[PDB]
Amino acid sequence: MSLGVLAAAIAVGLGALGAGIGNGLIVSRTIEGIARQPELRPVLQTTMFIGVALVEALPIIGVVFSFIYLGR
Repeated sequence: MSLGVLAAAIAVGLGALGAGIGNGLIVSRTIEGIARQPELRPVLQTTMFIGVALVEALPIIGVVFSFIYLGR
């Protein structure tokens, strides 16, 4: 309950924003790797959608951080 913590809420949203994309890219990396298989040929499509969905975390989280400032 202060201003300092507030900034922490922002620095957090910004951290999970850029970090999030990385967490989604990391998972997407391994996800797409499994698709590399023959029986997992269709998995590629699943990895492609999972990647984009992960990109939706950039703006999503970005909104969170912004919301924090507003005071949540």
